Amino acid sequence: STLRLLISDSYDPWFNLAVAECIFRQMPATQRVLFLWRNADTVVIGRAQNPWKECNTRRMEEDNVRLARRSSGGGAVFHDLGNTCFTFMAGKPEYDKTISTSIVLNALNALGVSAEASGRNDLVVKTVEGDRKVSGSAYRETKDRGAHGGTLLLNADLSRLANYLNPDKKKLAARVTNLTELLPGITHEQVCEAITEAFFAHYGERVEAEIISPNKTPDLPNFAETFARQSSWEWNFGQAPAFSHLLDERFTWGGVELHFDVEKGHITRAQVFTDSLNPAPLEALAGRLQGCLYRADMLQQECEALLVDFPEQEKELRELSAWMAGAVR
Ligand SMILES: NC(=O)CCCCc1cc2c(cc1O)Oc1cc(O)ccc1N2
Repeated sequence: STLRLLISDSYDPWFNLAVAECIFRQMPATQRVLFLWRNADTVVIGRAQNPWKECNTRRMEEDNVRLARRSSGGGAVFHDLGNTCFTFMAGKPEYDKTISTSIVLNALNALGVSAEASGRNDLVVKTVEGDRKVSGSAYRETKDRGAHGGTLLLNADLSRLANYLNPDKKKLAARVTNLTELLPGITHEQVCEAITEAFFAHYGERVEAEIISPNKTPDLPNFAETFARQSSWEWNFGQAPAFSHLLDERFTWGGVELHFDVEKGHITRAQVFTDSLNPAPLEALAGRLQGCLYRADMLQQECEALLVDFPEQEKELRELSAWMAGAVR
């Protein structure tokens, strides 16, 4: 058919995320996919974040919370079973982010809630007490496809993210509602059905649900390998950075932490972390700092030898250099 419907029966965040990843990069862009899942207690971090800084790893071990690193940039989110997650994927040029949005909107209204889009990534429900945000989401796009992933708040414990994150000095000095409040009784199963029907209605087509779990791996290419990597401690946590120097700042487009050693006046190793949505140029910068003379003018030279390779991140990259120029010497 033209449709693939995947329902996870597993609360394993590394399995669920593994599926979202295969859908986006492993699957062919021939079909249209809806994946619905939920996670047990998990902190999800952007791919370039330092969880040893971002997260209270000790409290996470105690209270039994998993850490998962996603392949996209950005900052950290907390998930419990009170979150219902979705991902839509469709090949281009026929796909756009309005389609998935309209489907979730459809399901929410069908469920009994007066919902509409607020800006790009948010869905809000209209209330006499005002707009309530019930859903966050993110969009990822390719030459051949677009993907829309997000979470709905059914009965999430909203006081939990604080327990599992460390205070970020420079970030601080730089509404949200559960559906069970509006629909007492709402459940994961009901939301999944409603989104599924709205999915089928829009496309004018019906497929059977492919129920998937680790006990029973899904019909996806290179999944075994993707799952093995996603659930690996080396990927999610990785070794903590142990460097002598640290340059850090909080910009409007993300925090940056530049760790490095200096020996004989030159950088002998470096590592960058960020919650930026586009870490790639920061990664490239770290690569170019290897062996660099530890001097302001020099840090700029390497940081502007990339501007040509990262046109879309021009502004940022120069908030960067102008920062290294005043932060070093
Ligand atoms: N609220 C924040 O600080 C998030 C900033 C980054 C935005 C972003 C978030 C997510 C994202 C992409 C993205 O660009 O993908 C996600 C996948 C997931 O399973 C669970 C959670 C996420 N979250």
